[PDB]
Amino acid sequence: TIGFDREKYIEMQSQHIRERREALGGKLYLEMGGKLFDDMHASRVLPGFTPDNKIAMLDRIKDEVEILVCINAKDLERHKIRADLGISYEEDVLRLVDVFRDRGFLVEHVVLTQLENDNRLALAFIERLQRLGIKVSRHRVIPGYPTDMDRIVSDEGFGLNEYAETTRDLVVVTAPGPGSGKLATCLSQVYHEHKRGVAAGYAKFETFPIWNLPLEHPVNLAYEAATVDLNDANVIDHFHLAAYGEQTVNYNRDVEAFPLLKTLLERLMGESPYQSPTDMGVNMAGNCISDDAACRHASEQEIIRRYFKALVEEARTGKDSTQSDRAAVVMAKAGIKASQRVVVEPARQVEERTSLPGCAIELVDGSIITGATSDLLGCSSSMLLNALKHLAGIDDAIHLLSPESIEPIQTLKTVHLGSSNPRLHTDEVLIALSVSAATDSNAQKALDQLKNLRGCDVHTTTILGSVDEGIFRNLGVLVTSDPKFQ
Amino acid sequence: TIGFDREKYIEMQSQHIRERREALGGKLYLEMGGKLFDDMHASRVLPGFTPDNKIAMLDRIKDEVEILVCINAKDLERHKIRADLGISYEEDVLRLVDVFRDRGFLVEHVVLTQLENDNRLALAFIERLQRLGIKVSRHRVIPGYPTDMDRIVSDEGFGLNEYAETTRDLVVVTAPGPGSGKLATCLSQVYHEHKRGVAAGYAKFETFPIWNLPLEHPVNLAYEAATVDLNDANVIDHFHLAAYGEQTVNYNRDVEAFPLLKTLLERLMGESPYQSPTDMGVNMAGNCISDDAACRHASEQEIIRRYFKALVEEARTGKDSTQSDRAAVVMAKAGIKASQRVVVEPARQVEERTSLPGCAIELVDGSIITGATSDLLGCSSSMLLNALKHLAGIDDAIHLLSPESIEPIQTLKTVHLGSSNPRLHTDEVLIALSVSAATDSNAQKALDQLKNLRGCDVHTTTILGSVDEGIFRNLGVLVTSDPKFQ
Amino acid sequence: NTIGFDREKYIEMQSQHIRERREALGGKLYLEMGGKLFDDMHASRVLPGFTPDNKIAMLDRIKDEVEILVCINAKDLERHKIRADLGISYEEDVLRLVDVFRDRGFLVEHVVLTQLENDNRLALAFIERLQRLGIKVSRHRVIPGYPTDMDRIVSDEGFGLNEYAETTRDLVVVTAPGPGSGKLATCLSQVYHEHKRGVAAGYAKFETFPIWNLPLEHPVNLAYEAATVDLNDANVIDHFHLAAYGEQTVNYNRDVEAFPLLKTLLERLMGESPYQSPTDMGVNMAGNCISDDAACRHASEQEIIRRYFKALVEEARTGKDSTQSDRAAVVMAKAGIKASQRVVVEPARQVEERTSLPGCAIELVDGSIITGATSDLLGCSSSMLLNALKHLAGIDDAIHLLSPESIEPIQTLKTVHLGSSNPRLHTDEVLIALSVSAATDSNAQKALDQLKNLRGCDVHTTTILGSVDEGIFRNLGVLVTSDPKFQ
Amino acid sequence: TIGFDREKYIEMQSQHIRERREALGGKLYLEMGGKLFDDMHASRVLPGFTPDNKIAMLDRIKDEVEILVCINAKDLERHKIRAISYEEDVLRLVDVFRDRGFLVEHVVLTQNDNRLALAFIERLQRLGIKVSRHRVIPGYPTDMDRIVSDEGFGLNEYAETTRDLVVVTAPGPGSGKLATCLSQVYHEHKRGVAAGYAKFETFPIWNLPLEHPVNLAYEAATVDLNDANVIDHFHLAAYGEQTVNYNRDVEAFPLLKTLLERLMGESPYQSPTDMGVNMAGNCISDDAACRHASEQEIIRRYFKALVEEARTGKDSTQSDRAAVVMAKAGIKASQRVVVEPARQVEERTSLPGCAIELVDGSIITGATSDLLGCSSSMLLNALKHLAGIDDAIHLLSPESIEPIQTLKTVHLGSSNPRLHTDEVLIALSVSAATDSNAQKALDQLKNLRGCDVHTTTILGSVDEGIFRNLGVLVTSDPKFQKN
Repeated sequence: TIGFDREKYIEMQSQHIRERREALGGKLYLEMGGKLFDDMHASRVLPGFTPDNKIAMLDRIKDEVEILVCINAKDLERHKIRADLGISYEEDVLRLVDVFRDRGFLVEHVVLTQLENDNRLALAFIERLQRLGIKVSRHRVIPGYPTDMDRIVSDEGFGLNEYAETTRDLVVVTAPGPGSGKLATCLSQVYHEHKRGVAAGYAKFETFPIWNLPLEHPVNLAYEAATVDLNDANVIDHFHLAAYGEQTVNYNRDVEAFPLLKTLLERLMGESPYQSPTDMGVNMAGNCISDDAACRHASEQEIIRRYFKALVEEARTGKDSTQSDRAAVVMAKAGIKASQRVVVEPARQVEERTSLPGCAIELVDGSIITGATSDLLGCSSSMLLNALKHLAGIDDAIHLLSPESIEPIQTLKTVHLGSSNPRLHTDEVLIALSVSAATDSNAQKALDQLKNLRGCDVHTTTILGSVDEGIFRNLGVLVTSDPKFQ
Repeated sequence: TIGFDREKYIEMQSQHIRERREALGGKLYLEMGGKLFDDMHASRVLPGFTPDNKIAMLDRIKDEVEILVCINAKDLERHKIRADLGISYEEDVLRLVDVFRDRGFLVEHVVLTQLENDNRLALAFIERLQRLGIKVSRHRVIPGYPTDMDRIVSDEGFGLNEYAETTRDLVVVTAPGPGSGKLATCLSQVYHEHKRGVAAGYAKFETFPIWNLPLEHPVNLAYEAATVDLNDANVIDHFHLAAYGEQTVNYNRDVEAFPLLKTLLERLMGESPYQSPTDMGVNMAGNCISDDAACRHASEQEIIRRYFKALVEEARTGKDSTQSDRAAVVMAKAGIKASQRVVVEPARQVEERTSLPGCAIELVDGSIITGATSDLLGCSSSMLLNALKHLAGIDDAIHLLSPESIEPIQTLKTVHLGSSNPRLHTDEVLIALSVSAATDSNAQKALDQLKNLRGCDVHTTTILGSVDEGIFRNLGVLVTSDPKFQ
Repeated sequence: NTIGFDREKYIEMQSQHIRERREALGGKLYLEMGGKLFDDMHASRVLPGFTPDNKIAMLDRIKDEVEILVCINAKDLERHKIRADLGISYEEDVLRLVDVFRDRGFLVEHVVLTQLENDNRLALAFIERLQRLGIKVSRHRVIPGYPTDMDRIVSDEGFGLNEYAETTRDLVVVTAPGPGSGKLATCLSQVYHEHKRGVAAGYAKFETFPIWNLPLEHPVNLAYEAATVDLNDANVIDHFHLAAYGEQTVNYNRDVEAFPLLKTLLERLMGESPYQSPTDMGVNMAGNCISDDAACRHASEQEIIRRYFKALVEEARTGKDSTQSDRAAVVMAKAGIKASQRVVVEPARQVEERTSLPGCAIELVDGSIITGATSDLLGCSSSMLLNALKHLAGIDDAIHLLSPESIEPIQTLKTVHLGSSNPRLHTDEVLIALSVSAATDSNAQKALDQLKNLRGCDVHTTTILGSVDEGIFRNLGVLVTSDPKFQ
Repeated sequence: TIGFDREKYIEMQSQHIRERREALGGKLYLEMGGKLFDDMHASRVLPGFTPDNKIAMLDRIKDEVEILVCINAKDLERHKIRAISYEEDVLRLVDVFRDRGFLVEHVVLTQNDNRLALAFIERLQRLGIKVSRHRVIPGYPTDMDRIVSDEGFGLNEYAETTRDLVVVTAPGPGSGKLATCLSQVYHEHKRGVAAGYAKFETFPIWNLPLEHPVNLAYEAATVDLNDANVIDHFHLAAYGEQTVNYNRDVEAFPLLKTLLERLMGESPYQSPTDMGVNMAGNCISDDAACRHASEQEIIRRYFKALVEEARTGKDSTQSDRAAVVMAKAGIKASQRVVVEPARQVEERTSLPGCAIELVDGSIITGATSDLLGCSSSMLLNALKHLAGIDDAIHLLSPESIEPIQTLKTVHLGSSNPRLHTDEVLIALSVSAATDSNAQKALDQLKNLRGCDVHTTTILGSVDEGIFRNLGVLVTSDPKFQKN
């Protein structure tokens, strides 16, 4: 079931953004915190929110939007790798430039922040961006930032930065990751705009946490589960509560950094338009939840997944249990147990009764199908075949794997590869199923059902090898594992 | 000036703790967070709270109290030191026993926590404790702490720990500092006492932050200025707000650790007596403010002092400005500027017009007295003599330093100690003053006033050496400094 | 597969020389046997003719004169210290050592628990598990002044608190799951307990590398330095041996620095010092059994190159600085070699330069260089394998051996069902497709028969291989190097 | 006692440098590794070697040499330091060399568009030093084709050095001074002028045994793990004679050797030893005096490591290493002659103890009393002995002591009224105006330079400062006083 109104969000969020820039005098510099194109978390947590949803929102107001990309000069020189896509910050900029241009957005400004020694790596980067039509501004390390208010709002502070001559009244400031100077750029650009007589302002866009959902709401709790540091931990926005008497949710980093930002905005704009970091924000995501219970369920399931993710990561690295302990605190605050992920206990029951690794899946149906380790099959392979048989309406005692589709694999494994265990992994079972599908109707009926395993939850009692992890990712199944090896 | 009722505090706090044990069955383990004996911060921040005020509170209920002292075993084999006193954690345990026994408190238990039997330095400390007639209980590392509730509340958890055979019904649990396992000791004791049929409970005692003072109160802000960690930053207690609808102050570390703590108390006691970390506490200090203005002023001044201490500390070590920036945020939340410390600008004016280090003091009187660098005197030495002259009513033109006292020190430094800078530091000026006082009456009257420099504020435009900082420490003078060397 | 080490001479010589050492030390010897015992793969690649189990096969000549003793640090039990080479604990490694030695009929009846104290109860749980398995277990304690205080150790307060192991055979080989199990300290204790009993006993060490009678700059010794992560096991000239005898020998930092302090410890337990150097202390004959120096030199020079690339890749995977690869590049210089001299390197990136896609190359046992390029159907490693198997089997290069009856169901699975726009086949699924093709076609069967002849062959790839392909090359016994680059 | 011939070093070392350029055709670029001014280590280890002995060596051939200073680009921006910064140290080297009258007109910038590095060029030219610019090479040691070409050494600006003996030095290690010499040799060979390279360093000494106390003392003075002395196996396989070099240079030699085969036609050197020019060991006059002094230094380094580990809370890595060096020399910590007398005082009194050894050889001790700290007691007793004053004489007047103690107790709230080193010396100075004995004692403060001291507890900053000013070498047992 779906609990987020995608279309309302596109209309409401983009309109709120437009309303904010009118209130700030006609031009807006908007800091985007987080992922713009691939927010899989938000898609699992707010069912109906597409991974691309923030981009589809901007798409509605595309003709009023400019994209500006920030990048730290140290991140160009350290060759800082972004963990998600596995590329350098340098390459991630160019990838952001053309992907926005693919979908028709105006991108003509890259700001190079924290520029120290000018360098040769950076010189080679400026001209590479000049050939692609984009003008690149040089921004400096501002003396006495963020405390020396007199120095900052002066030509000895923000005046050191080259002003990016933006064309449209709504500038969307984004970056490969944190530490890129987005806020600093936004505030610098506002300063220069005020020197030009152009009334301008700053605001922030972030999907999580949701200011107008309770701190104890599963959606907000699931965000805490998706985060590493205490800096990201949700708190009551005490600035908002002192000013208005209304309870809202922000987080440690932005609450800690607000008082210096408020002073900074006061000097840049006469008085501050914001009493709280809640006011500073622009997020309409909470107003577009169309089924609260569905989102509660979805994000409670996200929390449990995060706990097992952390345990498996800790087991692989040999790290202490910092991350899994934090996720357990979140579980306690949500009032949920790990048993509430319905594939956990049946998978363990299989391992109990067999003394061998176990496995369970929950179909779209709702049915729990398990898998067990045998001579022929590993438990995940066994789980796959059993699930495929169930939603193909195939009888439980029907074999759908030819002997001559099995023999060539096991012969290779034992005679040529020297494997003492002839158990088939998830990849080799699927191959043997696909070979069986040449002559068997049952096997073909089974194969056609692989596409229906998307979004389904799986628990295993042991940590999966690289092969099984691969296949389950390709089919789009969400896997958790008990943190044990084989 | 006095803004805190010491006597009311001793009555109210002792009574509230008594109420807490009666409400919890009749036996209480009370964790004492913070300095117990020389809480200088509290004395500056709450004029009327004495450095020993917590002990004077326990003195009211001396015959009902036992002291239990915790020490982490892993702190011994790192030779962890208490930076305040310049002694090891190991020597501080022996100190805490001695000073408590001198005041007539019953102290007979030391709990050594996190003990692994390959720690030869920790077991050497055990026999060192046993020969002085101290009972030593051994506490171990609990696997699955703090998440695995079944493991913790069992024989494989708290049942691993030895039991402190406590005589009195109110057990005050203290340590040389954080990480000593006070809380775990309290909870282990409750487990072992419930097994023996005795009703036992846990509560916490901390002076700061003050739960019933607003988050934006200078007293609570001063505490934030005294901290070096995000973990200690003040947050609204959201558990308390959700449960009762009343706004109270707590902080990150306890708020994050509360959900697992609450569950732990339920398993230990049957049901939880506490819906919040606020409920868990016992602090009554914020009901004992007799003058709000005096406390506000005192703690505003403290915020500025902390800001200058961080700036200096970063200059000595070469660290970045994280801590001083954090104090500036607190200055912003209090709505105060560094200039509100009255000794800052006069000291700076002395430097601005001499091109040499300057120095200023505020006497109890309110008078601002400065000192300048000369051929004979460093600026702090010069400031002292000027201040002593002012307090004693000695005319400005009078030289209270005979050339028979000055000459031997100069001849020692240049001829024998080979320094090229012959000007005197504060210690050698005070020696010269004391030598002069044997024959001169004015010098003796000046010496008499050193007494009255206690608690006065000082600013210098240059960082002091160890000697000068030592002398000001002895005289109880509160020194700040601009982050520059000579 | 060219032989440069005389393994029959070694089994004769080393056994005779070890036997000659105990007779010169009285009649009893406690021999410290460090390093890899059954699986010395490094020594098999560096000294061609040396079998991985050559140290054990040496003892199998004299097995009726040999008793094995297994040491274990008792503080590695509570710590749960694991041997990284296999994947089990130091506890279960002791049992794994006992039955693998009893397999070859060695008399094993003694286990020594060093660093034992009464406070450890998992340690005492292991004592009773071992007594039931049939072995006598002796208890060894901690010594407060060890090793720097000579006075406590000798008399009672040190070795007097250790339990004596009543060994039947006159040569006792002292073994442990890994470094730091008190194997040296056990050896010295048992000599003391037998000199108190009347029997003249002694201590010696069995190390295979570094080889003492080859020069410091010899590629064999250099290969061992290339194999070292720590800098404490760096090869040095034994200056003690140079000062005492005038002959230049090779030892290493750890034993050389331990020697002053250990020489005083020998005198107090035996009377005089039988050793004037760590070289004297040793017993290694492997240097005297090189039949072809040029073969050993070449084989070890190739090993150095392998270590360089495997460091580069390890740094590329874990995101670390170039510490150990720069170190491995220095020993490359000392040998006077470069990465080009691994003959499969330039051919592989010639493929990459002319195609702009990942490249790959193998050297066969016959000596030929067989390359592999990335096509639409195949990965470059999969391509290289099919090409190499064709050359080995005498099959014409124009012959397709992969039947589309075997190709299609994999391809159809990957694209329609798995949703991958990468229709390329890795080495595993190619070997599967070759196995299915072996039914209808006899050409695929003839290719599958020569996977056997790939053990020992060198491969270079221009890209860092995945887990699956590297698993397949390990299983085939193929020695792979890679350039530190991704696709 | 003197075991090193100072004047002989000045001649023989400068002469050997001169002969090296004659063997290498005519012009020499000479790398100076290590401390050039104020080498206090070499002064203690080779008694008679003055701290400025290397500067006085160059001073004899002043009119034949040119000082060239190297600085790495990366050392500027991180504010790289040594106890001020690398920033002002090039500005401090140049103006201190010209004081004695050396020719300094070249600074080479090692390791393009930089904001503070283009402005550092203009700082040099405005105060009279020409500057060459040297770039980073693709493949630093290994790629032999890229170095000896236009693609590497061809990129660098040639330094127009006047004199035929160029002393190449730097603020510290890793400044690429070796790479400068090799580039300069390349640039002159293209100009027809024959040029060459050699390395100058004092320690380790090549013609002393590996385990000689002097060589061992250098290992004891270094923090890095990969800085051990080794036998020069290159020299051993080539000439058959046993020689000492170190890890860093022995490791780096084969790549340096192929680089010298290209940049000079034939290989000039077969060893790191050959590469060297050191004559220090040929100038030792009393081996036993140098053996004794460097053994004492080893011991000092051990105690210094122990005290530093106790102060900082660090692991015992550095002190264990110095214990290993002691054992390599076969010496105990007790063999610092003032160690045992000092802890005998602590054995009897149960209070911190103290011992000095005078230039005489006499061991004078000091004890904790109600009036005096043991360091202050030891001082007065040592000063009495040196001045020929009887030990029973009180050289401190009651009117000098009283005002200090009254200040500490009555006014500065102390429990402990006993006098520290600085306080006893003020009292002695007050007493010197009235008493001849006190003045005769103060006179003797100059004769404490070089004297060894062991205390049983770690000294405070005040007491440590006093002994520094006097030039006293203090060692302490890693214990603090009871608080």
